[PDB]
Amino acid sequence: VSFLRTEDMVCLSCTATGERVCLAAEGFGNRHCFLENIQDKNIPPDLSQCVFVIEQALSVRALQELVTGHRTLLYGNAILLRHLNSDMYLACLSTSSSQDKLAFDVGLQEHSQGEACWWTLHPASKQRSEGEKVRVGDDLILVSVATERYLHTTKENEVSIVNASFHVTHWSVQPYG
Repeated sequence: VSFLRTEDMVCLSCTATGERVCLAAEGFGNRHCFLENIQDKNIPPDLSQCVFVIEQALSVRALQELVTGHRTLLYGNAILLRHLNSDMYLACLSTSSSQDKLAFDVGLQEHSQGEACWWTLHPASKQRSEGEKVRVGDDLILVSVATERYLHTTKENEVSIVNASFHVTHWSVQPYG
Protein backbone atom coordinates (compact mmCIF):
# COMPACT_ATOMS: atom_id res chain seq x y z
CA VAL A 1 0.00 0.00 0.00
CA SER A 2 1.64 3.22 1.25
CA PHE A 3 4.77 1.30 2.30
CA LEU A 4 8.11 0.57 0.66
CA ARG A 5 7.92 -2.49 -1.57
CA THR A 6 10.55 -4.40 -3.52
CA GLU A 7 11.36 -3.01 -6.98
CA ASP A 8 10.36 0.51 -5.93
CA MET A 9 12.34 3.41 -7.35
CA VAL A 10 13.15 5.65 -4.39
CA CYS A 11 15.38 8.50 -3.29
CA LEU A 12 17.11 8.66 0.09
CA SER A 13 17.20 12.13 1.64
CA CYS A 14 18.26 13.69 4.94
CA THR A 15 19.35 17.11 6.21
CA ALA A 16 23.05 17.95 6.61
CA THR A 17 23.62 21.37 8.19
CA GLY A 18 20.01 22.45 7.81
CA GLU A 19 20.02 21.79 4.08
CA ARG A 20 17.98 18.89 2.70
CA VAL A 21 20.01 16.62 0.41
CA CYS A 22 19.71 13.35 -1.50
CA LEU A 23 22.10 10.42 -1.73
CA ALA A 24 23.49 10.30 -5.26
CA ALA A 25 26.14 8.63 -7.39
CA GLU A 26 27.50 8.96 -10.90
CA GLY A 27 28.43 5.44 -11.84
CA PHE A 28 30.68 4.84 -14.80
CA GLY A 29 33.92 6.67 -14.11
CA ASN A 30 33.26 7.63 -10.49
CA ARG A 31 32.32 4.89 -8.00
CA HIS A 32 32.04 7.14 -4.91
CA CYS A 33 28.78 8.53 -3.50
CA PHE A 34 27.96 12.18 -2.94
CA LEU A 35 25.09 14.39 -1.85
CA GLU A 36 22.83 16.62 -3.94
CA ASN A 37 21.28 19.74 -2.47
CA ILE A 38 17.52 19.36 -2.91
CA GLN A 39 16.65 22.15 -0.44
CA ASP A 40 13.40 23.36 -2.02
CA LYS A 41 14.91 22.48 -5.41
CA ASN A 42 12.27 20.04 -6.64
CA ILE A 43 9.57 17.97 -4.91
CA PRO A 44 10.67 15.41 -2.28
CA PRO A 45 11.70 13.15 -5.18
CA ASP A 46 14.78 14.77 -6.72
CA LEU A 47 16.59 14.20 -10.06
CA SER A 48 18.14 11.28 -11.94
CA GLN A 49 21.45 10.56 -10.17
CA CYS A 50 19.36 10.21 -7.00
CA VAL A 51 17.34 7.15 -8.00
CA PHE A 52 17.95 3.76 -6.42
CA VAL A 53 15.95 0.56 -6.84
CA ILE A 54 15.10 -1.64 -3.87
CA GLU A 55 16.16 -4.78 -5.69
CA GLN A 56 15.73 -7.27 -2.85
CA ALA A 57 14.67 -7.41 0.80
CA LEU A 58 15.68 -10.33 3.02
CA SER A 59 14.92 -11.12 6.64
CA VAL A 60 17.72 -11.47 9.17
CA ARG A 61 17.41 -15.26 8.91
CA ALA A 62 17.17 -15.23 5.10
CA LEU A 63 20.39 -13.21 4.85
CA GLN A 64 22.46 -15.94 6.52
CA GLU A 65 21.44 -18.76 4.17
CA LEU A 66 21.53 -16.51 1.09
CA VAL A 67 25.11 -15.66 2.08
CA THR A 68 26.97 -18.99 1.78
CA GLY A 69 7.47 -10.87 -5.67
CA HIS A 70 6.88 -7.38 -4.27
CA ARG A 71 7.91 -7.95 -0.67
CA THR A 72 6.98 -5.05 1.58
CA LEU A 73 9.90 -3.87 3.68
CA LEU A 74 9.96 -4.70 7.39
CA TYR A 75 12.08 -2.85 9.92
CA GLY A 76 14.97 -5.24 10.51
CA ASN A 77 15.14 -6.40 6.89
CA ALA A 78 18.35 -6.24 4.86
CA ILE A 79 17.78 -4.44 1.56
CA LEU A 80 19.93 -4.18 -1.57
CA LEU A 81 19.98 -0.80 -3.32
CA ARG A 82 20.86 -0.69 -7.01
CA HIS A 83 21.67 2.69 -8.54
CA LEU A 84 19.41 3.09 -11.57
CA ASN A 85 21.74 4.98 -13.92
CA SER A 86 24.69 2.62 -13.41
CA ASP A 87 23.14 -0.76 -12.51
CA MET A 88 25.66 -1.00 -9.65
CA TYR A 89 24.86 -1.52 -5.97
CA LEU A 90 25.27 0.91 -3.07
CA ALA A 91 27.97 -0.59 -0.86
CA CYS A 92 30.58 0.02 1.84
CA LEU A 93 34.08 0.48 0.48
CA SER A 94 37.22 -0.66 2.27
CA THR A 95 38.86 2.78 1.96
CA SER A 96 38.53 5.56 4.54
CA SER A 97 39.05 8.95 2.89
CA SER A 98 37.17 11.29 5.26
CA GLN A 99 38.42 13.28 8.23
CA ASP A 100 36.80 10.80 10.62
CA LYS A 101 39.45 8.07 10.43
CA LEU A 102 36.98 5.47 11.71
CA ALA A 103 34.37 6.02 8.96
CA PHE A 104 34.39 4.03 5.71
CA ASP A 105 33.43 5.36 2.30
CA VAL A 106 30.15 4.36 0.64
CA GLY A 107 30.11 3.95 -3.12
CA LEU A 108 29.10 1.54 -5.85
CA GLN A 109 30.22 -1.99 -6.63
CA GLU A 110 29.49 -4.01 -9.75
CA HIS A 111 28.35 -7.21 -8.02
CA SER A 112 26.00 -8.01 -5.13
CA GLN A 113 28.18 -10.82 -3.72
CA GLY A 114 29.23 -10.69 -0.08
CA GLU A 115 28.04 -8.46 2.72
CA ALA A 116 29.33 -5.05 1.60
CA CYS A 117 26.18 -4.25 -0.41
CA TRP A 118 23.53 -5.09 2.25
CA TRP A 119 21.86 -2.62 4.61
CA THR A 120 19.35 -3.35 7.37
CA LEU A 121 16.53 -0.89 8.12
CA HIS A 122 15.81 0.30 11.65
CA PRO A 123 13.36 2.83 13.10
CA ALA A 124 14.55 6.31 14.00
CA SER A 125 12.12 6.83 16.90
CA LYS A 126 9.69 4.83 19.03
CA GLN A 127 6.78 5.48 16.64
CA ARG A 128 7.95 2.28 14.88
CA SER A 129 9.42 -1.01 16.05
CA GLU A 130 11.22 -3.99 14.54
CA GLY A 131 9.00 -6.21 12.41
CA GLU A 132 6.61 -3.43 11.38
CA LYS A 133 5.97 -2.43 7.78
CA VAL A 134 8.24 0.45 6.79
CA ARG A 135 5.96 3.34 5.86
CA VAL A 136 6.86 5.70 3.03
CA GLY A 137 8.32 8.97 4.25
CA ASP A 138 9.37 7.35 7.53
CA ASP A 139 12.64 8.54 9.04
CA LEU A 140 14.78 5.43 9.41
CA ILE A 141 18.34 4.29 10.08
CA LEU A 142 20.54 2.43 7.59
CA VAL A 143 23.07 -0.02 9.00
CA SER A 144 25.86 -1.56 6.95
CA VAL A 145 25.87 -5.34 7.30
CA ALA A 146 29.58 -5.51 6.49
CA THR A 147 31.00 -2.73 8.68
CA GLU A 148 28.48 -2.36 11.52
CA ARG A 149 28.29 1.36 10.76
CA TYR A 150 25.49 3.76 9.88
CA LEU A 151 24.84 5.43 6.56
CA HIS A 152 26.01 8.86 7.67
CA THR A 153 26.31 12.41 6.31
CA THR A 154 28.41 15.23 7.76
CA LYS A 155 29.74 18.57 6.56
CA GLU A 156 33.54 18.72 6.43
CA ASN A 157 35.19 21.61 4.56
CA GLU A 158 31.82 23.34 4.00
CA VAL A 159 30.59 20.45 1.82
CA SER A 160 28.19 17.67 2.75
CA ILE A 161 29.79 14.24 2.45
CA VAL A 162 28.36 10.76 3.00
CA ASN A 163 30.13 7.81 4.59
CA ALA A 164 29.69 4.84 6.93
CA SER A 165 30.21 6.03 10.49
CA PHE A 166 29.60 5.09 14.09
CA HIS A 167 27.55 8.29 14.12
CA VAL A 168 23.93 7.99 13.09
CA THR A 169 21.99 9.88 10.44
CA HIS A 170 18.22 9.73 9.92
CA TRP A 171 17.18 9.05 6.33
CA SER A 172 13.81 9.46 4.62
CA VAL A 173 12.90 7.20 1.68
CA GLN A 174 10.57 8.77 -0.88
CA PRO A 175 9.51 6.73 -3.94
CA TYR A 176 9.36 8.00 -7.52
CA GLY A 177 6.14 8.03 -9.52
